[PDB]
Amino acid sequence: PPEVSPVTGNPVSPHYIHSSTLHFQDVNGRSLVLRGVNLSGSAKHPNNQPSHIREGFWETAEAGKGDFINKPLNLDDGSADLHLARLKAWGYNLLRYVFTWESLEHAGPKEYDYAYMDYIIAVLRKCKEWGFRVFMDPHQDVWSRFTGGSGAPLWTLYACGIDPYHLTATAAAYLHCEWPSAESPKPQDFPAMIWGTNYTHLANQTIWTFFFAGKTYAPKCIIDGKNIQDFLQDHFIDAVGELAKRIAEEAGDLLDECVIGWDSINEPGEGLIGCKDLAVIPAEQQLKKGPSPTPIEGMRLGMGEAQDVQAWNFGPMGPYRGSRQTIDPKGVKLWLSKEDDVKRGSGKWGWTRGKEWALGTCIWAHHGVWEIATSTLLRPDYFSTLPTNPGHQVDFVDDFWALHWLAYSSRIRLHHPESIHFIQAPVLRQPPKLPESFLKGRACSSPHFYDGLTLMTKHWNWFNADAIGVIRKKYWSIVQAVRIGEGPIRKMIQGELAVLKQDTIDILGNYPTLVGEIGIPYDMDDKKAYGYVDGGRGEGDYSSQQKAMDCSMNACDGPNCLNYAIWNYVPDNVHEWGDNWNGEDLSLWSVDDKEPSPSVIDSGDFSPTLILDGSRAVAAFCRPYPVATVGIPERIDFDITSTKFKYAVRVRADDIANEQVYTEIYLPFVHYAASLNASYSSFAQLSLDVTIVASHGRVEIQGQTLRWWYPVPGTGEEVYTIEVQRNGGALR
Ligand SMILES: COc1cccc(-c2ncc(CN3CCC(O)(CO)CC3)s2)c1
Repeated sequence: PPEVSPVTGNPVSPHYIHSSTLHFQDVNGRSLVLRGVNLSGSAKHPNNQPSHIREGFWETAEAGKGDFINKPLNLDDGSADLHLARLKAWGYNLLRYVFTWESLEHAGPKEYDYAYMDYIIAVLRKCKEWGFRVFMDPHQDVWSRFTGGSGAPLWTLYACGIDPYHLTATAAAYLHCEWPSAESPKPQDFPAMIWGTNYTHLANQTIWTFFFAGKTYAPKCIIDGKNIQDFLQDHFIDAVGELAKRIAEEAGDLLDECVIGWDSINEPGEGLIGCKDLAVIPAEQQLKKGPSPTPIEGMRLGMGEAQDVQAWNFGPMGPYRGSRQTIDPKGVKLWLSKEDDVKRGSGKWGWTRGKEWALGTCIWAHHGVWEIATSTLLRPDYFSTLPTNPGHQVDFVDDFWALHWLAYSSRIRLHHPESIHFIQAPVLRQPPKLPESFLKGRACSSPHFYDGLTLMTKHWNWFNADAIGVIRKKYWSIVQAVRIGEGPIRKMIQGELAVLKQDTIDILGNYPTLVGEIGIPYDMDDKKAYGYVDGGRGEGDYSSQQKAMDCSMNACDGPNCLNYAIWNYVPDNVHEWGDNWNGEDLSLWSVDDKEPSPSVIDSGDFSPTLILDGSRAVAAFCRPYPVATVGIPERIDFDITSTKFKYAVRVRADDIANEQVYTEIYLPFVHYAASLNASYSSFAQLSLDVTIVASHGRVEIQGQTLRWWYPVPGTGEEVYTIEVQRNGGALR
């Protein structure tokens, strides 16, 4: 590709990564593959405040505090060098750095935590040390920690006129700190993945509608002279812009060589935007679990009125209706009273609320959606149209999300001129058509893909379903989407990943695709692998988890050959609480599963304790893959049982191929070492006991690095293959 940047026109650094085609590319044309992890989910909450501890939860945040120092990596006690060494030893060259809006602007509006940004820069320098490519993830989950997840600082809830201490009583949000109640919390009983249902409760339904479409559906909500939409978007964009600016100014050496780009706002909520009927819950809403009130039922609850709501259980094929429970807030209203807005809201944080922003009562009824006197729905399709143009049916992705991404993208490149725009469309949604006025030949599709069944049920079922195919109207009967057996289930999920790749070619353009999140739950079968059930039988047996991860990872192999960042790597993962967030346990490594410099790891002469101890199903996520390829990757296939690894490339006449430009393949010690015994390890070093058969050219192995030289075809294009296998089968 051109030595000049398609964004700037300026010449490119020798470590520039080209993202102008369907694949990442270096300056010498080699097609790059980026595989790593998300680091880390531990940075979603401050120090000494995991999701299940309510003590100190509100008091610190109301004090404007937010101690996120040493999360994800502790730079004080030297633990960071070990974790990074373990990730480089696993063949990973990518990191999705997680940070949240709360950790940057917790003190107050435009009161930024520069000490934490300096910490982030310090961690980013260490990842650069280790040769990791990083792209930043502005992370959030159901808006904020205080609405059940992570992301926004506490004052943003007050910014929308919401009383944070009336959330549980109105069912506007389920929090792990206050489940099933703030009076008698039992966070051990927190249902599986129920936190995600918060997107469909009143708090997230209100805030997200304010965020993306405040000026359209809540024009009466003025704060500091501007609508709540501009107030929340500008503050978040400015906060992320501050971190980008401090990186470019204080440590510009990190841009492009280490920090290659920036992701969009992680998994944004759609609020009530596009709701065709507030009286019902659409059948296309994939996720329903627990008490699931309809929008109007959630609004009536938000006004302190009792409702009898559908209860949903998650069966073997999606949610299904169960109980019908009565939620009785006993008059407690979600909405902040004006007196409390003076003491804790507007007057506490230093903004002025408009005259027509009615407090203490439901803001949507104030816009005529329903009448509080009769509790009768008035405008059921209010969120399906533009009030200013009711003939226009709204689409959340095209009409509102894309507008936000334009504002966000311009601020990123303002401080990171060579930033790659990692575009993360909303969950289970195709990306929109975006102008290349903004993209400028430097972008990557950044969708998330999870085996939804395995994630929601915390089991590796003998069955599975083509969820994407059902969404995209591929089947006359939904039973056609069901697959049974590993073979059919693996081939099916690999076909779902292929549809994510076709969304890039068809909508955005010839840009790479990178699965920003993928993974499997480790606390499967009631934490059986942790010895919690059946008298401890099955402890340390991660066979169920291994096949689940092998499926999702193989789904990115095959003809896809995708880039991805596994979710996640939580350095402080424990069996009792998982990743210390809403009962999820998706981390590859934990201290409870126990029992160094860059060049030393590259030579391969390290203890196998590093690549084995503390890991779970390491055979699944530590896979052989081509780091750089002369040509274009055609197909990747890996089999854990026999360690056989076939790789096919497409080589052309104009591909550059000499002895300093070669195909690089990573062969892990986890599968291909002569032995991983710590006994043998103290006396002898690790080395690849492999058999290589290449259809073309020359090979060479050092440590864990395989090099493959081959001459380009004289005419047209051809396919070269290479096949690696450990001598004698799998390491037993
Ligand atoms: C077959 O089902 C599918 C298919 C494609 C995509 C998805 C999801 N995309 C985002 C999801 C939820 N997110 C929230 C956070 C999470 O808990 C990690 O922290 C898990 C990921 S699912 C599910």
